[PDB]
Amino acid sequence: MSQLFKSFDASEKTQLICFPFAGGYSASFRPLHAFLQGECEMLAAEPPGHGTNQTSAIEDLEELTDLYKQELNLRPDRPFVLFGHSMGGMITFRLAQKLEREGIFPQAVIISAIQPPHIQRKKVSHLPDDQFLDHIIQLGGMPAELVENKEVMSFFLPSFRSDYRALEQFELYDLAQIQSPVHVFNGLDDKKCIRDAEGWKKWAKDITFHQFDGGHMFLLSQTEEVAERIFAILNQHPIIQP
Repeated sequence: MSQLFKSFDASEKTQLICFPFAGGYSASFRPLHAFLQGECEMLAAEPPGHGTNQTSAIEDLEELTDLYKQELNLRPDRPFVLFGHSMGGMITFRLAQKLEREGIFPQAVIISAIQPPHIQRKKVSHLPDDQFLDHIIQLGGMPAELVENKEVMSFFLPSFRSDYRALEQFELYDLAQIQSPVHVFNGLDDKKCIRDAEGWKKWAKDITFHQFDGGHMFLLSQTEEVAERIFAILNQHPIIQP
Protein backbone atom coordinates (compact mmCIF):
# COMPACT_ATOMS: atom_id res chain seq x y z
CA MET A 1 0.00 0.00 0.00
CA SER A 2 2.94 2.31 -0.73
CA GLN A 3 4.91 3.62 -3.71
CA LEU A 4 8.63 3.04 -4.22
CA PHE A 5 10.63 3.83 -7.36
CA LYS A 6 13.76 1.85 -8.23
CA SER A 7 16.08 1.17 -11.17
CA PHE A 8 19.11 -1.09 -10.88
CA ASP A 9 21.42 -2.42 -13.60
CA ALA A 10 24.11 -5.08 -13.24
CA SER A 11 23.86 -4.53 -9.49
CA GLU A 12 26.31 -1.62 -9.56
CA LYS A 13 25.47 0.35 -6.42
CA THR A 14 22.29 0.43 -4.33
CA GLN A 15 21.08 3.95 -3.54
CA LEU A 16 18.07 4.17 -1.23
CA ILE A 17 16.64 7.66 -0.73
CA CYS A 18 13.20 8.11 0.83
CA PHE A 19 11.98 11.61 -0.01
CA PRO A 20 15.51 13.06 -0.30
CA PHE A 21 16.45 16.71 -0.86
CA ALA A 22 19.09 18.64 -2.81
CA GLY A 23 20.29 20.81 0.06
CA GLY A 24 24.04 20.34 0.17
CA TYR A 25 24.81 16.66 0.71
CA SER A 26 23.01 15.89 -2.55
CA ALA A 27 24.92 18.50 -4.55
CA SER A 28 28.16 17.32 -2.93
CA PHE A 29 27.67 13.58 -3.37
CA ARG A 30 26.19 14.06 -6.84
CA PRO A 31 29.57 14.95 -8.40
CA LEU A 32 31.39 12.67 -5.95
CA HIS A 33 29.57 9.57 -7.20
CA ALA A 34 29.24 10.97 -10.72
CA PHE A 35 33.01 11.32 -10.99
CA LEU A 36 34.04 8.26 -8.98
CA GLN A 37 31.07 6.04 -9.82
CA GLY A 38 28.52 5.57 -12.59
CA GLU A 39 25.43 3.64 -13.64
CA CYS A 40 24.33 2.94 -10.07
CA GLU A 41 20.94 1.61 -8.97
CA MET A 42 18.67 4.62 -8.46
CA LEU A 43 15.69 4.23 -6.13
CA ALA A 44 13.57 6.41 -3.84
CA ALA A 45 10.38 6.48 -1.78
CA GLU A 46 7.20 7.91 -3.28
CA PRO A 47 3.78 8.91 -1.86
CA PRO A 48 0.70 6.65 -1.91
CA GLY A 49 -1.25 6.65 -5.17
CA HIS A 50 -3.24 3.46 -5.67
CA GLY A 51 -3.08 -0.10 -4.38
CA THR A 52 -0.96 -1.92 -6.94
CA ASN A 53 0.76 -4.94 -5.38
CA GLN A 54 2.18 -4.30 -1.91
CA THR A 55 3.85 -1.71 0.32
CA SER A 56 7.50 -0.74 -0.17
CA ALA A 57 8.76 -1.49 3.34
CA ILE A 58 12.29 -1.08 1.97
CA GLU A 59 12.31 -4.46 0.22
CA ASP A 60 13.40 -3.37 -3.26
CA LEU A 61 16.74 -5.13 -2.74
CA GLU A 62 15.32 -8.66 -2.84
CA GLU A 63 12.20 -7.63 -4.75
CA LEU A 64 14.57 -6.56 -7.53
CA THR A 65 17.17 -9.33 -7.44
CA ASP A 66 14.21 -11.71 -7.38
CA LEU A 67 11.85 -10.09 -9.88
CA TYR A 68 14.86 -9.91 -12.20
CA LYS A 69 17.09 -12.85 -11.29
CA GLN A 70 14.07 -15.01 -10.46
CA GLU A 71 15.72 -17.68 -12.61
CA LEU A 72 18.62 -17.98 -10.18
CA ASN A 73 19.84 -16.00 -7.16
CA LEU A 74 23.58 -15.35 -7.04
CA ARG A 75 24.28 -12.37 -4.79
CA PRO A 76 22.84 -8.89 -4.10
CA ASP A 77 24.68 -5.57 -4.21
CA ARG A 78 27.58 -5.05 -1.80
CA PRO A 79 27.30 -1.25 -1.42
CA PHE A 80 24.15 0.39 -0.07
CA VAL A 81 23.38 3.98 0.95
CA LEU A 82 20.22 4.88 2.86
CA PHE A 83 19.23 8.54 3.24
CA GLY A 84 16.57 9.43 5.80
CA HIS A 85 15.30 12.52 7.60
CA SER A 86 15.94 14.28 10.91
CA MET A 87 12.60 12.98 12.20
CA GLY A 88 13.31 9.37 13.12
CA GLY A 89 12.59 5.89 11.83
CA MET A 90 14.21 3.03 13.72
CA ILE A 91 11.70 0.78 11.95
CA THR A 92 12.50 1.47 8.29
CA PHE A 93 16.20 1.53 9.16
CA ARG A 94 15.97 -1.70 11.15
CA LEU A 95 14.85 -3.48 7.98
CA ALA A 96 17.36 -1.73 5.73
CA GLN A 97 20.42 -2.20 7.94
CA LYS A 98 19.43 -5.76 8.87
CA LEU A 99 18.98 -6.50 5.16
CA GLU A 100 22.46 -5.12 4.49
CA ARG A 101 24.48 -6.92 7.17
CA GLU A 102 22.50 -10.08 6.42
CA GLY A 103 22.92 -9.57 2.69
CA ILE A 104 26.68 -9.06 2.82
CA PHE A 105 29.14 -8.34 5.62
CA PRO A 106 31.96 -6.93 3.44
CA GLN A 107 30.33 -3.72 2.21
CA ALA A 108 32.01 -0.82 0.43
CA VAL A 109 29.68 2.17 0.11
CA ILE A 110 27.46 2.87 3.12
CA ILE A 111 25.78 6.03 4.39
CA SER A 112 24.19 6.47 7.82
CA ALA A 113 21.47 9.01 8.58
CA ILE A 114 19.15 10.00 11.43
CA GLN A 115 22.23 10.10 13.66
CA PRO A 116 20.76 10.54 17.17
CA PRO A 117 22.25 12.83 19.85
CA HIS A 118 22.95 9.93 22.21
CA ILE A 119 26.43 8.39 22.17
CA GLN A 120 27.76 4.94 23.07
CA ARG A 121 28.92 5.11 26.68
CA LYS A 122 32.71 5.26 26.40
CA LYS A 123 35.82 7.09 27.62
CA VAL A 124 37.79 9.54 25.48
CA SER A 125 40.37 12.28 26.03
CA HIS A 126 38.51 14.58 23.64
CA LEU A 127 37.01 16.88 26.27
CA PRO A 128 36.40 17.04 30.04
CA ASP A 129 32.67 16.92 29.29
CA ASP A 130 32.76 14.46 26.39
CA GLN A 131 32.50 11.46 28.71
CA PHE A 132 29.82 13.26 30.72
CA LEU A 133 27.48 13.82 27.77
CA ASP A 134 28.56 10.43 26.41
CA HIS A 135 26.94 8.61 29.33
CA ILE A 136 24.17 11.19 29.71
CA ILE A 137 22.95 10.56 26.17
CA GLN A 138 20.87 13.74 26.34
CA LEU A 139 22.31 16.70 24.45
CA GLY A 140 19.07 18.60 24.92
CA GLY A 141 17.04 16.17 26.99
CA MET A 142 16.38 12.68 25.67
CA PRO A 143 15.25 9.98 28.15
CA ALA A 144 16.25 6.55 26.84
CA GLU A 145 17.99 3.57 28.44
CA LEU A 146 16.24 0.56 26.91
CA VAL A 147 16.54 1.90 23.37
CA GLU A 148 20.30 2.43 23.22
CA ASN A 149 20.42 -0.94 21.46
CA LYS A 150 17.58 -0.49 18.97
CA GLU A 151 19.10 2.92 18.21
CA VAL A 152 22.68 1.82 17.56
CA MET A 153 21.29 -0.80 15.19
CA SER A 154 18.52 1.30 13.64
CA PHE A 155 19.11 4.99 14.32
CA PHE A 156 22.74 4.20 13.51
CA LEU A 157 24.54 6.10 16.28
CA PRO A 158 27.60 8.20 15.34
CA SER A 159 29.97 6.16 17.50
CA PHE A 160 31.88 4.18 14.87
CA ARG A 161 34.25 2.12 17.01
CA SER A 162 31.16 1.24 19.05
CA ASP A 163 28.72 0.03 16.39
CA TYR A 164 31.58 -1.32 14.29
CA ARG A 165 33.05 -3.49 17.04
CA ALA A 166 29.45 -4.15 18.08
CA LEU A 167 28.64 -5.66 14.69
CA GLU A 168 32.09 -7.07 13.92
CA GLN A 169 33.79 -7.42 17.30
CA PHE A 170 37.08 -7.36 15.41
CA GLU A 171 37.98 -3.70 15.89
CA LEU A 172 41.51 -3.14 17.21
CA TYR A 173 42.96 -0.56 19.60
CA ASP A 174 44.14 1.28 16.48
CA LEU A 175 41.84 2.46 13.69
CA ALA A 176 43.93 5.33 12.33
CA GLN A 177 45.50 5.33 8.86
CA ILE A 178 42.56 3.69 7.08
CA GLN A 179 41.07 4.49 3.68
CA SER A 180 39.65 2.46 0.79
CA PRO A 181 35.87 1.90 0.98
CA VAL A 182 33.14 4.55 0.84
CA HIS A 183 31.04 6.10 3.60
CA VAL A 184 29.32 9.32 4.68
CA PHE A 185 27.93 10.82 7.88
CA ASN A 186 24.47 12.40 7.94
CA GLY A 187 22.39 14.05 10.65
CA LEU A 188 24.31 14.83 13.83
CA ASP A 189 22.14 17.94 14.06
CA ASP A 190 22.69 18.03 17.82
CA LYS A 191 26.45 17.55 18.15
CA LYS A 192 28.89 18.05 15.27
CA CYS A 193 32.20 18.38 17.12
CA ILE A 194 31.75 14.85 18.43
CA ARG A 195 32.35 13.36 14.98
CA ASP A 196 35.05 15.91 14.16
CA ALA A 197 37.01 15.00 17.28
CA GLU A 198 36.41 11.24 17.32
CA GLY A 199 36.74 11.28 13.54
CA TRP A 200 39.98 13.20 13.07
CA LYS A 201 41.47 11.30 16.01
CA LYS A 202 42.05 8.41 13.60
CA TRP A 203 42.93 10.72 10.71
CA ALA A 204 41.23 8.13 8.51
CA LYS A 205 39.42 9.32 5.38
CA ASP A 206 37.86 6.75 3.05
CA ILE A 207 38.14 7.25 -0.71
CA THR A 208 34.82 9.09 -0.44
CA PHE A 209 33.97 10.70 2.90
CA HIS A 210 31.39 13.44 3.45
CA GLN A 211 29.83 15.24 6.41
CA PHE A 212 26.33 16.73 6.52
CA ASP A 213 25.25 18.34 9.80
CA GLY A 214 22.22 20.52 10.46
CA GLY A 215 22.38 22.13 13.88
CA HIS A 216 19.63 21.85 16.48
CA MET A 217 21.69 21.92 19.67
CA PHE A 218 20.63 24.14 22.57
CA LEU A 219 23.10 26.81 21.46
CA LEU A 220 23.07 25.94 17.75
CA SER A 221 19.48 27.18 17.62
CA GLN A 222 20.31 30.35 19.54
CA THR A 223 22.95 31.41 17.02
CA GLU A 224 21.37 31.05 13.58
CA GLU A 225 24.52 32.59 12.08
CA VAL A 226 26.71 29.64 13.06
CA ALA A 227 24.07 27.21 11.78
CA GLU A 228 23.62 28.63 8.29
CA ARG A 229 27.37 29.29 8.29
CA ILE A 230 28.28 25.62 8.71
CA PHE A 231 25.66 24.49 6.20
CA ALA A 232 27.10 26.75 3.50
CA ILE A 233 30.77 25.91 4.06
CA LEU A 234 29.62 22.29 4.28
CA ASN A 235 28.12 22.33 0.79
CA GLN A 236 31.29 24.02 -0.43
CA HIS A 237 33.63 21.74 1.53
CA PRO A 238 34.21 19.41 -1.45
CA ILE A 239 33.80 22.16 -4.04
CA ILE A 240 34.29 25.83 -3.18
CA GLN A 241 32.24 28.48 -4.98
CA PRO A 242 33.63 31.31 -7.15
